[PDB]
This record gives sequence, structure tokens and C-alpha cells, in this order.
Amino acid sequence: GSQIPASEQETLVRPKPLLLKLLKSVGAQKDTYTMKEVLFYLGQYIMTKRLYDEKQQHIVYCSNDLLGDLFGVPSFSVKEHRKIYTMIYRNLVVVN
Ligand SMILES: C[C@H]1CC[C@H](Cn2c(N3CCO[C@@H]4CCC[C@H]43)nc3cc(-c4noc(=O)[nH]4)nc(-c4cncc(Cl)c4)c32)CC1
Repeated sequence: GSQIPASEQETLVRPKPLLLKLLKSVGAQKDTYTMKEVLFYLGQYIMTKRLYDEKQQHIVYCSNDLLGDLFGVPSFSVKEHRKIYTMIYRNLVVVN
């Protein structure tokens, strides 16, 4: 959907080892993050590796990339905000 709630975007999370690896590949140096930071780094990961489609740039192709293994889909749109949340939550432990 869109506009995920503020307190969700601020949830403190511990990425599991695969998502941690990805985060660390774009310069993140922590064990714990907010969701908004995780999304920031994944953003950066996609930009830097150019995983977006050249012609339809809201589509991300993640087959044959680590991102593909994290999300378990061959692609997704950047407009599908809840789906993205949902795929990322599988890859982390909420901090209590
Ligand atoms: C998995 C990963 C999560 C973060 C997003 C960030 N992000 C991006 N980036 C930003 C960094 O550079 C990147 C290269 C191509 C993609 C570029 N562009 C978005 C467009 C829309 C959009 N356009 O129309 C709409 O409705 N949303 N949304 C977000 C968005 C921001 N924060 C939270 C959410 Cl869940 C989504 C966008 C990309 C995907």
C-alpha cells in the first residue's frame, strides 16, 4: 500500500545473517537498526547494483541476487510498500 505507520517505521530490529550481510555490503556497521534504516540501506543496495529495470524503473528484478534469496520473489514493485515490509520482516527479529 503506502504511508506505513510512523511507529512501524521506527521499530528496532535485529537483521538475521543474510539481510545483515546485504546491509554490511552498502556500509552499515551495526547489529541493530530501525526499519527505516533497513529500507534506506536496501534502497542503496538496489541503486548501487542497478537491480531496477532500465525501462520501468519502479520494478526491481532480484533473481540471481542475494536480494532474491532474502525476498523469495523474482521481482516486485517499489510502490508495494506493505509487501516490502512483509518480505523484510521474515528476515529479522523485532527487538523487545
Ligand atoms: C526494497 C526497497 C525498499 C526501499 C525503496 C526506496 N525507494 C526508492 N529508491 C530509493 C533509493 O534508490 C533506489 C533505486 C531504485 C529504487 C530507488 N524509490 C522508491 C519509490 C517509491 C515509490 N514510488 O511510487 C510509490 O508509491 N512509491 N517508494 C520507495 C519506498 C521508500 N521507503 C519505503 C518503501 Cl516500502 C518504499 C522507493 C526501494 C525498494
